[PDB]
Amino acid sequence: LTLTAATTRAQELRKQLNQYSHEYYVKDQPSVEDYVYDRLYKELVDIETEFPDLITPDSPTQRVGGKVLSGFEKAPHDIPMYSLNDGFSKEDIFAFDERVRKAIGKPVAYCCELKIDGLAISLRYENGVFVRGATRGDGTVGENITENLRTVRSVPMRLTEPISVEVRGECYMPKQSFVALNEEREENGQDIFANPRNAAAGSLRQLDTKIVAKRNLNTFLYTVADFGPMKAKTQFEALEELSAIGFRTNPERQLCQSIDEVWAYIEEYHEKRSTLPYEIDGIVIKVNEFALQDELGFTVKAPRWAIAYKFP
Ligand SMILES: CC(C)(C)c1nc(NCCc2c[nH]cn2)c2cc(C(N)=O)c(N)nc2n1
Ligand SMILES: NC(=O)c1ccc[n+]([C@@H]2O[C@H](COP(=O)(O)O)[C@@H](O)[C@H]2O)c1
Repeated sequence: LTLTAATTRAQELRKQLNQYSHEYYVKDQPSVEDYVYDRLYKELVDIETEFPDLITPDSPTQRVGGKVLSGFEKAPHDIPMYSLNDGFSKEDIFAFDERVRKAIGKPVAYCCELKIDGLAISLRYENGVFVRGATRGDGTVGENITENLRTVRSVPMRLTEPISVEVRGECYMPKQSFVALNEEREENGQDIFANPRNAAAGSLRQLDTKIVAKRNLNTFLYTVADFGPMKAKTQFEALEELSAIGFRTNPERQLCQSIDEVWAYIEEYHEKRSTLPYEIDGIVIKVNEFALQDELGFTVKAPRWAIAYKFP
């Protein structure tokens, strides 16, 4: 195979393999059998092995990692990553709704989402290319964990549309992976992680990306730092749009027109809790209309337009 032929073929393979990866990791619904992906993946590895200059950032072979950092550079969030206000009872939730109606002056719809137990992350894309991955940190300054996030399979290295946007969401470790990891640590005389949240946080703190690539971390994106590039006008629309551009979103969301529907949602997933492949510590209730979120604003700690109902 000539360099000229390999150059063209490599792009074809990346394109095809990344589409399969999108279906498998982002949609959780593969179209082809694994052996189909494996054969094409092997073909690409052979090409890259022969002509290493053909290796690119969006090549699926880079998911295994390789870089080892000495430490993490600071990662500023010019648009702050606020925290969430907490609610602990049906009372707190209805009180929240009352305060929201009092401020807005009319009934308001809420986009309800599961509160994934993990770590909040921020992903920056420029012209569709993944350029920065960061932890929330203290809200205004986090850690630059770009290299580690390159190994997180559900994180796209190149979006289909060449858009420049910074999306945010949760990075977590599914229950099964958490269990297996702790067994592995027990086998190697290491301290186990107390919970999936800690396992995810500890994994993203590792400096050797090759180790992180093996931690089986996953994601659920739920917001955008700057809605400039995007068209969504409500949170529910934002979730659909995040999915449209290539990110993994949680399918269990629900738009509720009343606080009673909100409470019904909470009860529904409070029972379905144990059945999910990931842990959740509550429900996040968000004023759906962005125009109303803007009107409500933020306290110093968090937005006034959202509240997290924490499971007892
Ligand atoms: C954007 C707001 C403030 C309303 C928000 N903050 C969360 N956490 C605090 C940090 C942060 C700032 N920017 C991105 N994250 C959320 C965590 C979850 C979850 N744990 O699943 C969720 N579904 N939604 C969340 N929504
Ligand atoms: N069927 C598919 O579309 C698809 C896509 C990505 C990974 N996989 C499988 O995931 C596993 C890990 O492969 P990667 O580390 O290359 O992501 C393999 O068993 C592979 O076959 C399958």
